[PDB]
Amino acid sequence: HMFDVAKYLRRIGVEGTPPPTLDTLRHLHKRHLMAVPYDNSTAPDRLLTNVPLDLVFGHVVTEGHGGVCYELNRLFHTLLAELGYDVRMVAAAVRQGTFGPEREHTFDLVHLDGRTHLVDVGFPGPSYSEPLYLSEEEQHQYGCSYRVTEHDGYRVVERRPKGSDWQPVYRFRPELADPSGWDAVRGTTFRSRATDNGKIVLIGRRYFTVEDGVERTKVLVKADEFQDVVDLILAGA
Ligand SMILES: Cc1cc(N)cc(O)c1
Repeated sequence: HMFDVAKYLRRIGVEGTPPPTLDTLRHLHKRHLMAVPYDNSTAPDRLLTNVPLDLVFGHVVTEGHGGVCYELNRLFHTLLAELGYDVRMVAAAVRQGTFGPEREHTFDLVHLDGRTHLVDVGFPGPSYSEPLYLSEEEQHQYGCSYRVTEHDGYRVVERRPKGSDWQPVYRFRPELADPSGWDAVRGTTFRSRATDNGKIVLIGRRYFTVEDGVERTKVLVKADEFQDVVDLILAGA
């Protein structure tokens, strides 16, 4: 179907058309991550400007499936722009102990009332479920700590759950952000979604959960447990 803001808000469980404020941005970001799972399982059958936005919208919103970073963050960029925000696309290199290709991960920045926020509803692993300030200052979300440090002309998103040291998530160059950047974008299954107070992630057989900053992981053995976790992730919340 054709892109429709109202249909999209309904799909992620947001009522009405809330105003273009920081509180609205936080709510949209968290609802999107809870309702729209990351899922690369059929990413090959949809491969950036040469993929019409309506095809991705149809797959994710109209049909209710998940997607990957250059699908979910591309749709969310469009939604935020239609809702009145100053939104900019930026590419990142993912901590793979080394950082991978320099434009592997695509996400968004929003500039609002003199502050810049990171927006990412399309990263598979444990990462922030509400937008981060673009700041080295430490920020706290559901018991996890976050900061955006500066190292060697890169900003680096770092995360610290309970019982852990600081972990880099990905790194990016803020000055390469682009309001129109989506028009320029060039074997294991990853599936995840946010919960009310954390995130659940399945990579191959490896099941990861974080709740109030407390992490648990298990390599799944049984087929019925595997099926149950897939259903739990893909059902949304
Ligand atoms: C670690 C990872 C990051 C991204 N952006 C995509 C993937 O399939 C895996």
